[PDB]
Amino acid sequence: IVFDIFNYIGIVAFAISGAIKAVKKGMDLLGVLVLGFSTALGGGIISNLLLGKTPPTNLIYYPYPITAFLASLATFVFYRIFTNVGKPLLYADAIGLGAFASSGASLAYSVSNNVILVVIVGAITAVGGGVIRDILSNEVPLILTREFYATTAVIGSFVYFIASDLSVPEDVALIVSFLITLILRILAMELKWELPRKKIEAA
Amino acid sequence: IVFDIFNYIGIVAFAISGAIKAVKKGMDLLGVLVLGFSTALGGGIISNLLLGKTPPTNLIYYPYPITAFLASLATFVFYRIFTNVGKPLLYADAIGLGAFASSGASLAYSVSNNVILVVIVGAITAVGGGVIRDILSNEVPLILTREFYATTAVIGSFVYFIASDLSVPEDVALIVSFLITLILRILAMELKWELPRKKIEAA
Amino acid sequence: IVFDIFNYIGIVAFAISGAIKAVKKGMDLLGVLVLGFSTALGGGIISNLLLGKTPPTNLIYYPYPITAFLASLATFVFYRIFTNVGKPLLYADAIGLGAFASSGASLAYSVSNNVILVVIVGAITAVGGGVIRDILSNEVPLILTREFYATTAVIGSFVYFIASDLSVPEDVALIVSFLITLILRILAMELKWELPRKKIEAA
Repeated sequence: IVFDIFNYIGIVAFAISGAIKAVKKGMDLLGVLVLGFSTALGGGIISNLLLGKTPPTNLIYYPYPITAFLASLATFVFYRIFTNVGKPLLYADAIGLGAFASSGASLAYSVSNNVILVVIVGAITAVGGGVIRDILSNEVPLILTREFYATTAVIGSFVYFIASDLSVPEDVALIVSFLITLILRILAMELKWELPRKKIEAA
Repeated sequence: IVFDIFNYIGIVAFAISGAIKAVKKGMDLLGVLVLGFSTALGGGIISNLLLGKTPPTNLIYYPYPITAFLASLATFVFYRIFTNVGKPLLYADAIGLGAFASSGASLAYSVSNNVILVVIVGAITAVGGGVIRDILSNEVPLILTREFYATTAVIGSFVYFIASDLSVPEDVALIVSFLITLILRILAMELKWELPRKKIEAA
Repeated sequence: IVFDIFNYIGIVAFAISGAIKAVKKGMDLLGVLVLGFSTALGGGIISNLLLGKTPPTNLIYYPYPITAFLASLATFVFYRIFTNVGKPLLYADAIGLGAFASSGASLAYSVSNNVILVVIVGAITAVGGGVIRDILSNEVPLILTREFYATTAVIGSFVYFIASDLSVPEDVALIVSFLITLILRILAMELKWELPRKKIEAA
């Protein structure tokens, strides 16, 4: 019924996180807002396009862009208090990651019963916004470099596909998908999990 | 009837401006052309996708891409004369900003009577092309950093929505929207208007 | 009948080439995979969106993303042997360039009998993936700067349009388009062809 709470925590947490980056980058108030809006809602917009769902929910359904704008605006005005809440924002981010991977995997599944589309599009909904943020910041996106965000959303999206394939009801599929994303994200944060690199000595 | 003049001034002015950036970046003739084409027509292509309008006008309606290609090509061949016409190109740019914000707000409105979609999509039509240009240039897009472009196109798009909502006829809605964008852009250029930043002392 | 061989050589060659860049950039295993996947399949995804073809083939038709993932994964595990096969990968790349320009020009043509759409969208299918790769790498895309990739795919796409316009049958149109792309690419590699730049002395 009210999975909106997890979504709204995600929109707020992702907007704050994007807005903080924008400030640290030196962007003016519009950039802070655009950075926050993209981090929280750009994944969803990309997936709508990939799936042919026009116009995109996050530009149409008033409370989502309203929330992201206010959350970004509040991070700007009160940036002194917001930038010192390190551990709580990390956990809220993990909540948004799990809500967004589940949601987008759900939307992809309703378009095709296809494991590749569902895993990729679920993962784009969760981490696509931060990729936009990082390209707008003139940086190599974080998910290509370090941490363990996108991998967890990949595994979460795949869990949703398997549940639905095994005829698990939708809402149960969402919760389990959300909860496994959240477990793997917390293991990764605390254990400092990383994917392997190639170490090449330079001549 | 012939609002095409404002559109065509915009395509030419935006192509020249994008083409100039490409030259200053060191791009070869193809990049100059791509930079000019994107600055003038990429906003429109992005909005077509957001609105589900396929294939995009700016890749279909011959005179628009023809104009942008020739304008970019002419900036390359005659880059000595074109790069010293500073103030006139700024004002032509302001004309394109007002024509493009109006047009795209119009197209968005005909898809949904929705203030958020119309304001954002109108603004993407006007400044989306320059964002592409700047990402292709490996830079943080200008609108996130300085000046007052995107804000003026936001206000212009919102004026178009309010006019249409109050039952103002379409063509009148376009002109008033275009003219207010143009007023705010000129105030901003001459008064050097900027949005606020956060100044954080580094330790 | 089996033009799949040329396509599959392209997917493998473009995935290896993208995966190599990712390693040289310092990306972790996910980034290597994303870099390879984008270089081989992102052009096609962009063209599907431009043409309204949803969901995109390269996220739906299992062997294409499977091939790109395995090709990228194999470049990572065995990066010692793969990075010393310089001349053969260049020629395989030229094969993918010709297959991808032909394919996408074909898809664009079936949507509109329009020379501008077909040339641009054909060219995006062939070089669009490498543009994504380069933006993800925080670089100015190669095609704006040097070499002769995109121009050859432009000429190849235009040859496909002219053939089809002159009532040449489809499969014959594909082969001739593919072969002329491949001729121009090889001339360009060996003769070191480049487009002109503007040389401006700095004061």
